[PDB]
Amino acid sequence: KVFGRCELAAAMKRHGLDNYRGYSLGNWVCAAKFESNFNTQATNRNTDGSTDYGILQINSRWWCNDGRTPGSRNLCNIPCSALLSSDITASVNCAKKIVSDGNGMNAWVAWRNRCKGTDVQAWIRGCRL
Ligand SMILES: [Cl-]
Ligand SMILES: [Cl-]
Ligand SMILES: [Cl-]
Ligand SMILES: [Cl-]
Ligand code: NA
Ligand SMILES: [O]
Ligand SMILES: [O]
Ligand SMILES: [O]
Ligand SMILES: [V+3]
Ligand SMILES: [V+3]
Ligand SMILES: [V+3]
Repeated sequence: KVFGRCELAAAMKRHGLDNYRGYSLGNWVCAAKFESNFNTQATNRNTDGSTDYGILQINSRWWCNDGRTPGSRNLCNIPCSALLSSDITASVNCAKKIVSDGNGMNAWVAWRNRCKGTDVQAWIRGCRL
């Protein structure tokens, strides 16, 4: 599913991401925009052999099981395929564990490089949430 900007903001807020670990909703929408262009089916192979999955490009190196990433963990206890669902619950629940892991949203390199420090409220501006 390719979410609209406001549609994803509303869903992320309903799922508890708004101010989760202090990160305002715009941070999460911005990260999703640059990680997946709001496409739940986005997948990208990393140079290390891991794969990023879903709207928040969660990596099989640590967070999910895809059966093809040697030496990896599955800290969210889920099939990476669950991160591609039109329903963002699995991606949100796993993102909550990732963002609580110590480096906050810096875990998302696109967030650090393209959202961090910017006017992220612009991502939820005008939205009926
Ligand atoms: Cl915001
Ligand atoms: Cl990535
Ligand atoms: Cl694996
Ligand atoms: Cl933080
Ligand atoms: Na894994
Ligand atoms: O919502
Ligand atoms: O990644
Ligand atoms: O959901
Ligand atoms: V990657
Ligand atoms: V649901
Ligand atoms: V709502």
